[PDB]
Amino acid sequence: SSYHLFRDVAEVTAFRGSLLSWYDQEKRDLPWRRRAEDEMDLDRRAYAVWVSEVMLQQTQVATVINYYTGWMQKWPTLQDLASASLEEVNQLWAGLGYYSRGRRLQEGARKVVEELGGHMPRTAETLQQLLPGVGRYTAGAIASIAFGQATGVVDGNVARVLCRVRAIGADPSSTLVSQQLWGLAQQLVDPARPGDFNQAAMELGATVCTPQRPLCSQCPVESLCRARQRVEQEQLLASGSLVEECAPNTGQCHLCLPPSEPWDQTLGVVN
Ligand code: SF4
Repeated sequence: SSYHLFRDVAEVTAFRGSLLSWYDQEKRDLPWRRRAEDEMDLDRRAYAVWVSEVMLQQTQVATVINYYTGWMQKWPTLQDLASASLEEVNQLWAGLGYYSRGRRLQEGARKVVEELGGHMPRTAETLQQLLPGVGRYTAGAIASIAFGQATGVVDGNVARVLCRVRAIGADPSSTLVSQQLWGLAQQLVDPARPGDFNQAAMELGATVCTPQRPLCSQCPVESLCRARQRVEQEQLLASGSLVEECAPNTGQCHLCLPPSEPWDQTLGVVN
């Protein structure tokens, strides 16, 4: 409720800018990110994001690549999926884990066609209210990615990042903590590029700020990372870490390419 929040706008702005520019240059190339950014029809775009999200929920990225492409190949739109049989879905789903998520995705498409005029609802709340199995996270991913709605989202990856960035050590499954992370995400989400921001936060968690041995030296957000600052302060305190020192013994002043140490070049030792 203090040092665990983003008190100054300037900092929010720096977090957004660093994360997004890192993302624009380092993000992995994934078929759903490509499809989504290239699709100009919002209903097809939202469906494409929806499928990838359901697929990613119970399975690793590496395997979703294989299935995602084949799935969209066969059913590139809500309408196409709406008229597939249960048996066809099972075959295309085989290897993605719990089948019901897949059956539920197809029944979702069918509901959109038969009760909603084929239109994907355009807001996170509306998307959560209407589509079966679509929770707060998936609704937010579709709305921010497909529609540009400024809604922040928190999955495991973002949670790991935010817990470190604001040094939150309380049990994350706690209700107070979840609500705090969601609050942070909602405050951080970039109003102009909320989709990329969400994808960037997740990507950071998946690539740089990993469960183990995180790549803090390559992290675009190291400066604003409360956990990082703390370990840096400890590392200095653990070694004896302490702007020329020999020089204070001046009058006539010695040279300004640092005195030696080194001591690199033909100089020294001049007893
Ligand atoms: S500096 Fe390290 S702990 Fe902090 S956000 Fe980056 S990867 Fe995570």
